[PDB]
Amino acid sequence: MLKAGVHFGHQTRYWNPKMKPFIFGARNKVHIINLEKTVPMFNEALAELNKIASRKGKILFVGTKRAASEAVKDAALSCDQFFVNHRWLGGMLTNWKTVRQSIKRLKDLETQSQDGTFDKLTKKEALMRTRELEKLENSLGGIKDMGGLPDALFVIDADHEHIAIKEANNLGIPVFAIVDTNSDPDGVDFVIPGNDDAIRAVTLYLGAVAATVREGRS
RNA sequence: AUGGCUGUCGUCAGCUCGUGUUGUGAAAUGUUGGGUUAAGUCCCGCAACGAGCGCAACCCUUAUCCUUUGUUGCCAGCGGU
Repeated sequence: MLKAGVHFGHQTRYWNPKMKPFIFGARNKVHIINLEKTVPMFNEALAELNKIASRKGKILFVGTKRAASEAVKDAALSCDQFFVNHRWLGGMLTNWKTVRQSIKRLKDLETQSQDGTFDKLTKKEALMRTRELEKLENSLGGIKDMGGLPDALFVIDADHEHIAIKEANNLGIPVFAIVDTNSDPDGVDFVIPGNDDAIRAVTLYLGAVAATVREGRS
């Protein structure tokens, strides 16, 4: 489960004192996460996360910053699971009700789009409707086939995606976050002290998570 | 005391609501911000996501062309008048 890796921590600026148990913290004004603390934390997250993944649950990867996209689309979509990669709408969990009818409009407009009446009656309004499918497709992308509110939540940055953590704490959903030294372990049930903005680190990181999700009872 | 009908701010671009969130609360957000527009018009962003009344369009008329019918309306080409 342990591989020598490349991130070793980051974020000189705006570091958070609640990350003080997780910091080794030496070099050149920047903070180094104690990865000897990360490895048991991340193995625990794989443990409980595989435990809910084997109970046939829905996981909802969250990847708004770049380049977490399309790495969260690649990792969630490598499993049979769900994702948010563009702007996470304020309240797609806590009013999922209204977001249910927006997802319903995305389904009705893609069914109307590639099969039904798309060339019908107008060119301009048809262009309008297609770019409504671009907007509703990139905002409600992964979540469009969920049909429930999910059994866990896996966010890739705790301070950048504080809204989703705040809602999953509001609803009693287990939050699995890779925090950095600027972030805050709010209500993150399974904190992982890592590096949020390195693409090597998040592809290794989501590689491991997507690896352990796609083992159910099989 | 009223209904119905009317003027007016003003054909001004505004007025709200559901769900969510924030605030002890009155309330706030949405509706603000960068552009743009005749227009909360439209895009982008964003703890908001959407929806309604309004704006726009559908209506009448006016401006061009085609088809049909050609009286009482018209007379290009024909005949005499």
